[PDB]
Amino acid sequence: MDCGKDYCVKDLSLAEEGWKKIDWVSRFMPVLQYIKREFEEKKPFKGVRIAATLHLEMKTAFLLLTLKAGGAEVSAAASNPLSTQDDVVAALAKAGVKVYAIRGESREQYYEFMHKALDIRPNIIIDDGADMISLVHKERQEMLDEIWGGSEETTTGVIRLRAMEKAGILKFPVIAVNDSYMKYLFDNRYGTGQSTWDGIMRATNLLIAGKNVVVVGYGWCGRGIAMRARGLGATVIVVEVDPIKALEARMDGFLVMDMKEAAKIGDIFVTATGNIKCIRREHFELMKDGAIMANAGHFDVEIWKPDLEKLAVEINNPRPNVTEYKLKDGRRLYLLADGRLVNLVAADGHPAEIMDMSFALQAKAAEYIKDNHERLEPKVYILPREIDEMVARIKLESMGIKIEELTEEQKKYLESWEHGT
Amino acid sequence: MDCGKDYCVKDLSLAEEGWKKIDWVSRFMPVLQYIKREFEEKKPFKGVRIAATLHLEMKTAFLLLTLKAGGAEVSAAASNPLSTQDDVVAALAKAGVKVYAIRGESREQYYEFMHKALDIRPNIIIDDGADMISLVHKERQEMLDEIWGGSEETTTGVIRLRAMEKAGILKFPVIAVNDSYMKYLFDNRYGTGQSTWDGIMRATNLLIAGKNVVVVGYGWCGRGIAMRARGLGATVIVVEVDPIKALEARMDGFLVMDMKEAAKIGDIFVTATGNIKCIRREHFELMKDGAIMANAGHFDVEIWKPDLEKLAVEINNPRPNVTEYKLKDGRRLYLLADGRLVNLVAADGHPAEIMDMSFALQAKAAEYIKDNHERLEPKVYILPREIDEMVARIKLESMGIKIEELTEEQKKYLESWEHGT
Amino acid sequence: MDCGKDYCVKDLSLAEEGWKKIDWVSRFMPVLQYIKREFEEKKPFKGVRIAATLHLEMKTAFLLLTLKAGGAEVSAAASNPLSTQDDVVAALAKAGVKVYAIRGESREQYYEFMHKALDIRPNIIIDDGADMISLVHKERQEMLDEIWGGSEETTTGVIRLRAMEKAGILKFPVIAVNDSYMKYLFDNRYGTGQSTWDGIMRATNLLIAGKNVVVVGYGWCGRGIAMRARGLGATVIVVEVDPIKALEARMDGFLVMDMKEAAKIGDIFVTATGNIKCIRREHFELMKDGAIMANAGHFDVEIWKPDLEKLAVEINNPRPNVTEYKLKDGRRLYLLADGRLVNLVAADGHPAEIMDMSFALQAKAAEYIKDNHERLEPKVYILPREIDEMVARIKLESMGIKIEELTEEQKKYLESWEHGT
Amino acid sequence: MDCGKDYCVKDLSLAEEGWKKIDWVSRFMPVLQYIKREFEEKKPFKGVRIAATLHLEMKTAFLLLTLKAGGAEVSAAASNPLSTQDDVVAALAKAGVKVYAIRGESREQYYEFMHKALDIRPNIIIDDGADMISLVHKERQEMLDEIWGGSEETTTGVIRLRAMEKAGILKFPVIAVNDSYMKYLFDNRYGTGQSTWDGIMRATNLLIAGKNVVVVGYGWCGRGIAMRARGLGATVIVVEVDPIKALEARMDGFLVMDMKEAAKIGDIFVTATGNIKCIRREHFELMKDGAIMANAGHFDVEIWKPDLEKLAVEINNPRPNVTEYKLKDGRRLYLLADGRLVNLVAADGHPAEIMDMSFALQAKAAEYIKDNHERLEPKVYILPREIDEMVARIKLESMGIKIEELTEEQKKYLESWEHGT
Ligand SMILES: NC(=O)c1ccc[n+]([C@@H]2O[C@H](COP(=O)([O-])OP(=O)(O)OC[C@H]3O[C@@H](n4cnc5c(N)ncnc54)[C@H](O)[C@@H]3O)[C@@H](O)[C@H]2O)c1
Ligand SMILES: NC(=O)c1ccc[n+]([C@@H]2O[C@H](COP(=O)([O-])OP(=O)(O)OC[C@H]3O[C@@H](n4cnc5c(N)ncnc54)[C@H](O)[C@@H]3O)[C@@H](O)[C@H]2O)c1
Ligand SMILES: NC(=O)c1ccc[n+]([C@@H]2O[C@H](COP(=O)([O-])OP(=O)(O)OC[C@H]3O[C@@H](n4cnc5c(N)ncnc54)[C@H](O)[C@@H]3O)[C@@H](O)[C@H]2O)c1
Ligand SMILES: NC(=O)c1ccc[n+]([C@@H]2O[C@H](COP(=O)([O-])OP(=O)(O)OC[C@H]3O[C@@H](n4cnc5c(N)ncnc54)[C@H](O)[C@@H]3O)[C@@H](O)[C@H]2O)c1
Ligand SMILES: O=c1[nH]cnc2c1ncn2[C@@H]1O[C@H](CO)[C@@H](O)[C@H]1O
Ligand SMILES: O=c1[nH]cnc2c1ncn2[C@@H]1O[C@H](CO)[C@@H](O)[C@H]1O
Ligand SMILES: O=c1[nH]cnc2c1ncn2[C@@H]1O[C@H](CO)[C@@H](O)[C@H]1O
Ligand SMILES: O=c1[nH]cnc2c1ncn2[C@@H]1O[C@H](CO)[C@@H](O)[C@H]1O
Repeated sequence: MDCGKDYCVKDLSLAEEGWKKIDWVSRFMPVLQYIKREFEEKKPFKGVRIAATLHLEMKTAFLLLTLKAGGAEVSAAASNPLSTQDDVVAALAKAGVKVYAIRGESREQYYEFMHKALDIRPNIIIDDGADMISLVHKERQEMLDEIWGGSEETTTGVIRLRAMEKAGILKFPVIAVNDSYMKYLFDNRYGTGQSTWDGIMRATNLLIAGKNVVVVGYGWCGRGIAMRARGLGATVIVVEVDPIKALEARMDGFLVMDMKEAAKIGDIFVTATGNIKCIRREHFELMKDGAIMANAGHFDVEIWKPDLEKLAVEINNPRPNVTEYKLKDGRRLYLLADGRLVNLVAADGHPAEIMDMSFALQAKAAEYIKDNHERLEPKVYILPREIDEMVARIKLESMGIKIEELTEEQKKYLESWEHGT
Repeated sequence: MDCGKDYCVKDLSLAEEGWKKIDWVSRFMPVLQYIKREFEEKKPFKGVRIAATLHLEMKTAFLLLTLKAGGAEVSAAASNPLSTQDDVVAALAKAGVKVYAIRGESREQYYEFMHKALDIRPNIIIDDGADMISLVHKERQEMLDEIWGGSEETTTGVIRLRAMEKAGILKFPVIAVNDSYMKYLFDNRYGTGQSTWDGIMRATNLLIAGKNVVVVGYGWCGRGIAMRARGLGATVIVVEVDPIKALEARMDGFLVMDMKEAAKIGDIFVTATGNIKCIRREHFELMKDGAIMANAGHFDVEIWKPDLEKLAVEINNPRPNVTEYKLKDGRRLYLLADGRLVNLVAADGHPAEIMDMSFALQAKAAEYIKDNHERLEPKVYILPREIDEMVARIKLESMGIKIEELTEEQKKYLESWEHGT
Repeated sequence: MDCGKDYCVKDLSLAEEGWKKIDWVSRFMPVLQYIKREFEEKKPFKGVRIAATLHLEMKTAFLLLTLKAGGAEVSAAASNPLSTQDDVVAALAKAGVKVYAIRGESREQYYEFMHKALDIRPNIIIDDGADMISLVHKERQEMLDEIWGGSEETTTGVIRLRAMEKAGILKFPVIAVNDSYMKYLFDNRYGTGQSTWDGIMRATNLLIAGKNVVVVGYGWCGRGIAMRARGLGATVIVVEVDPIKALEARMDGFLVMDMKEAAKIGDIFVTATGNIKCIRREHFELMKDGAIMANAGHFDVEIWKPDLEKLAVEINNPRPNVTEYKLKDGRRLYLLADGRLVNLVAADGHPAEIMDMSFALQAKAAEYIKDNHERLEPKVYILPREIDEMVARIKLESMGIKIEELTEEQKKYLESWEHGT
Repeated sequence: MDCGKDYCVKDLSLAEEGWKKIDWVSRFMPVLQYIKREFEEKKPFKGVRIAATLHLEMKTAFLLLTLKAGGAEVSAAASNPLSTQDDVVAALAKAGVKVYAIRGESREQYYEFMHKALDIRPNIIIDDGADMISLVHKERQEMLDEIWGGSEETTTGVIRLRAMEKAGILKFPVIAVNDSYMKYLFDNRYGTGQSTWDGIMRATNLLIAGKNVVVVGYGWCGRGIAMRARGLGATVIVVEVDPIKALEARMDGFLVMDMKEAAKIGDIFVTATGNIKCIRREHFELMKDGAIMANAGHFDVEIWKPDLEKLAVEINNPRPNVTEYKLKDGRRLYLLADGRLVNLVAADGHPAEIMDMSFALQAKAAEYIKDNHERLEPKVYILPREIDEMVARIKLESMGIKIEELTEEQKKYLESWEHGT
């Protein structure tokens, strides 16, 4: 309703509560605070314009204000129509961030707002899922030479960007922030493990313990979801298409079976494949009455909703973020968060300390593009490992943890080859 | 304020949303559904009057409607001023339950409303914390002879009632529902373990993994909170006064230390003692900046608020359910949910499937008083174990689990002595 | 071969290695060391004669030498023909303990040696499984009036003694050492959890992780076996006849099914029921090729060997403590330790620190009978809880652990009833 | 000493018991059985000569017999003097494998025997630790041109060989078997995790629950040892020099601290660094009386023995595989297995099912060298991932596990970029 040239938000008067959310989580993001203190002294982004597509909650807002405190002019659009937190977005507009996002946006508004954030003519694109980078190449080619580079936050976006590189139609360098150690080993695994179950408990008020929990995919996200489910008392069943990862899951104490077999016995289904149609018609037909389904991957195509809609004679909404599909035989299957990332739609996303480390890497990626975009080709690059090591050492210092250091004798010993028995 | 002779609630128009919540959780309470079916067929509480003091959310409402469906006239009052959900109690008033409760109500309203609930002149009293049973004994002795018996839901209430029995002031029989196997082994341990971290994550959006979590008390709630804290990645420290339970915690993999030593290193403190002043001035003086404190016990006297108030130079409110106490040296200590039951005040309480089991026991305890009050004494009794076994068997059938049965040969072997080596 | 009036052992020349085993574990039994220091100063067992039936390994030997250091004259027979460690027993004979035990004893030698230990005419009988107490009543009635009392170490023996009491034919008081908190919460649960898997790994050199482990019984032993199996990476399936314990196992994250269903899928079967014929013919007929079976209960009647012998066309012994039953269709099923307690026959029994606490209670039980046998009836008694608390406090002191103490205000608060909201 | 031109073993009569052990573990090695079947049908190593340096127990023997069954002439030498099992190597000599190994052999015999194994003039060298590959390069250059290539089994050996490649002294290609997915993710983590505690329990008979377990190194072995220590009830502390891995350990629930601080509080220390002098004088000076030390790394230089010797006033041997170092103040520190690979020297090594996977990779690496040596360079290569996938798929079939397969639609989606929101 408060919609103009410089922003489009639901209600500017929600800003006071948004500021409190941003201030609260920033108390627990020491790595990004450390970087912000530097950005304020050196203003490395003076004159630089930055367009961002991220999940617009209070940790994201602190990243954007950090970039703004480094002197950047910043625009923002939502990365998912339903992950936007309206009060936080109101606070970003009052701060001078050109943010275009209303929670519950239509698909068309999603793209209209993404285009409005692009109007800033960014030198740097910060993206989560690669929609903005894809949109620039497909509908806004008039500004590619202005773009120094982009960065991509999540696995599904990195896969899209690499296919763009393979097809030769990527036109500027992108940093695969998702591919950094301090990202996928912590965000994808520990962050999703906690916040997926946070979201599922919040939407349902159901018991995890003594449930058959079916985790589809045992990559970084899935093994984190499986680890925390087990930690909450569930019997965990893992579905994989990779035989090495299936054996890993067995060795971790989990049942491994295929999707039809898992569909007969699961109580709670969570998808984390990054793929399309992992759960479709013939799986829904086998599910027990009252089964709960949730998706943790980036796009809502992992649980195939049109198959659910075709099976159902009634579609009801008994709770916020719970869609009920009632089948011909009377069975009711429940889909959480409309099949979209359950941690960000039913809850508050990853915890503050996790996003601290991811978004610290995003800030260093943006600084990396600024400094090196002339040396880079239109390809997908990974940040140098020294940036991972810097982030880890700042985190450990803020926890009061001191680790052993290699002695010079040890350094020589590991580089040598004559010291056998 | 919508308050007639029959009810007193915040806002009757909220009732539609309370019904949805009640309908939702009831789909996942099979044991109580099974009991509700029989109560509707046989009407065993026809002409019986029941007054309840419970935490007034969804699952409590389904219990109260189950009793009413069995013929009972039911009155209800809050067990904690801040656990009440205003939309659920609006639905209960519309349904004919004489409920007197407003979220946030004053202590004076808490007791005024408890008296209004008692105006029904009950035959059975269902209590959570033993205030209502204590109130009849202190201010409403004119209806003691009408009361068949009471039932107590929680560990703190059972302790009070056995102290009343030891003192000779208990005037009618009391069923200690908390002492049933199907209660304290499931509700107190598995329920509290999950819902305590539900509430803490909900209030703070902070990471549990890699935190020092201090759990005070290693009784049934304490070991549940510890089990799930560990399941979520935390390093757990247990503080106990019972030496056997301290050893149990060690063997279970936890650090054990006293409260001063734990105060210096904890990031998150959770009390589960049912005692007074477990965490007090000298502990607050030792905690790290940004320590987070939560109480899982029934009364908010475990973390001693007045000592935080005396220590503080400012008291701020950065989030819902987060009080900030700022000390002279700039440290900020955070108290969740005002030091009250964090699972019920910052979240939705125990999961539906847990309360299904607890409240099935409450329904049966009410039936047990109806059928046995004429041959019970003014003492504290425990439900016969056949009822625990019935609740467990109904729950197992609803899960599709079929267990082995003792053969006659095995029963005779277990009662013999001549079959050694 | 070295067999006389005062002892019967395999080889006296093994004593030097037995002494080393006894000295080693005694370094890690501080509670029994504490008690031994007292026994040496007060000699409370001067003139007292003690007959013991225990598993004759090096922790048991230290208990017996502790009793001897208190001035007791001590005899000993094995509690299982196959748990005796010949070198330890040689060391006991050189110390003056009248020990009659050879590893691999026949059933008849087992009883002939048990009778020889009885020839001491004991005032106190220390028993594990209740064979000696049963033998005295059935074949050695000429010495009952000399016997002050007995104590019983394990669950299966306590069940036998209580049936003896119910039949009115128990003739002296017995202490149910197994029923003490510091016994079944630690020995039965944590001790058996570790040492069962110790024994199974040692006999087989097989991988626990990624196996279907079927635990029969979820009492104290079974839940300890299940907990450690899961900790070693196994998928754990629990078989129970108690619906409450079955639900507990579900809530702990384990699969629960009946024995036929478990027999089709288990890779490793462990029995811990204390019952007869939990695994019999129609379970063996469903087992996968190469299934491994082990028993942790006291008697070898839990896995019904005669059904295995009838099914097999060849019975082979591919490894020590592995019996191979080859079936008509070519399947091979492996029974460990001849179906006898796998932790004590395939390995070294419970770890030293666990037996420290159990055998400390056994020493205090013997001292309890000495001091109170005149006040006691021919019944089964449990040690007073103060002895449990003493043992726990000595253990905690030896670990360097200090616990919180209740303040006087807290003591009053927990005994009060007027402090509600 | 039974030593001809063709073998040198302790005692040929032990062979019957070695065969039983070999036959036993082979029943549980399905992947290697599958490969053995093909090797016998196709005889791909006919006329090929193979020299191996491995830990000579049962599973190693089945690998060597598998190679021989494929037509190979096989020689073998010990990878560690104290990991050799004299009965197994007796069976290998009887079978025609030219094995030169005695348990406890001197360092001079270790190298003499390695030279005897090399007297076969091998075409393929299979190594564990890279001594044999290092020995050919330093003392036996007269057969470098006959050698097709070598394979390295372990992390320490791969480090040495890549240092030889970086220095230009490597003269023939080398397969880093340790770097295969089906190796380091299973062998190094799950295998070492189980067999390290197998060996420690076997040597000490002490309780793991409620101990402070210090794990030095959080690589693949270290995190396996930590995972299973926690699974057995211990409080685990990780010591690392890598800051990312330190953070991983925290998030996994473990305390992280440096080695001096961990030295003061550990009860059990386990090194898994592959480095030198991780635990040294100043740490021994800080440890508690009765601390137990064990090494899981390939060379016994992680716990620095000479510093214990200088600190000690007595060195005693209270148990097999337990050295006692008594210090001036009476403290006794215990070193297990002489500081060598505790799983192999104090127990039976990794479980059969783990070595099945590792040694299946060795068999295929030997086949890979046979088929590709004419187009490889003097470099360190990793086996193609198709072989890892083949090993994992054979293992899954033998477990009865059927996993889902990527549809063609899913493969095309994973390679597209236009399908966003
Ligand atoms: N906050 C969040 O919810 C969050 C955080 C990080 C990543 N993600 C999203 O999660 C998804 C994956 O994250 P990752 O980092 O785990 O990817 P990853 O590639 O490590 O794991 C993907 C796994 O899915 C498996 N898989 C693919 N199709 C499958 C199928 N049909 N059945 C079973 N298994 C299948 C693959 O074998 C692979 O192991 C992506 O969409 C990523 O964007 C979400
Ligand atoms: N939040 C919920 O929904 C929920 C659920 C069940 C019970 N409860 C409440 O939780 C509390 C405990 O329930 P329980 O069933 O665990 O009781 P319990 O007696 O099982 O456990 C209490 C433990 O606290 C220990 N303790 C007492 N004072 C202590 C101190 N000063 N320092 C350290 N340890 C101390 C005691 O030794 C005892 O082991 C009660 O108030 C009960 O009503 C709350
Ligand atoms: N060192 C050891 O190996 C060791 C240590 C302590 C006790 N024990 C022995 O272990 C056995 C039990 O020990 P406890 O203390 O666990 O007994 P417990 O009674 O706590 O557990 C016994 C369980 O077995 C279950 N059960 C009985 N028959 C069953 C059946 N047919 N199928 C499935 N479950 C069945 C019962 O429901 C009960 O829960 C006894 O024989 C005891 O002597 C051995
Ligand atoms: N016992 C077995 O059967 C077995 C099995 C596999 C590997 N290994 C041996 O175990 C060792 C490690 O194997 P990996 O595969 O774990 O190696 P790796 O490199 O995965 O892990 C080594 C870790 O040690 C850490 N580290 C190095 N020096 C350290 C120090 N001074 N203090 C603390 N941490 C330190 C490094 O940071 C690294 O993370 C190697 O020697 C390998 O050959 C033994
Ligand atoms: O609370 C959050 N704020 C911002 N980004 C988040 C939060 N939680 C997860 N992600 C990010 O969302 C991506 C999936 O689209 C993941 O890569 C994750 O890093
Ligand atoms: O969601 C809930 N509804 C009703 N009661 C609850 C819920 N969660 C916990 N308790 C109950 O509160 C008592 C402590 O005062 C506990 O006994 C528990 O059974
Ligand atoms: O190492 C040991 N020494 C002596 N007794 C033991 C050991 N391990 C277990 N038990 C005891 O054996 C009983 C079963 O018959 C159990 O009660 C246990 O306490
Ligand atoms: O039982 C075994 N037999 C043969 N090799 C083994 C066994 N257990 C571990 N290793 C191997 O020893 C190497 C360290 O030197 C590890 O790489 C591991 O694969």
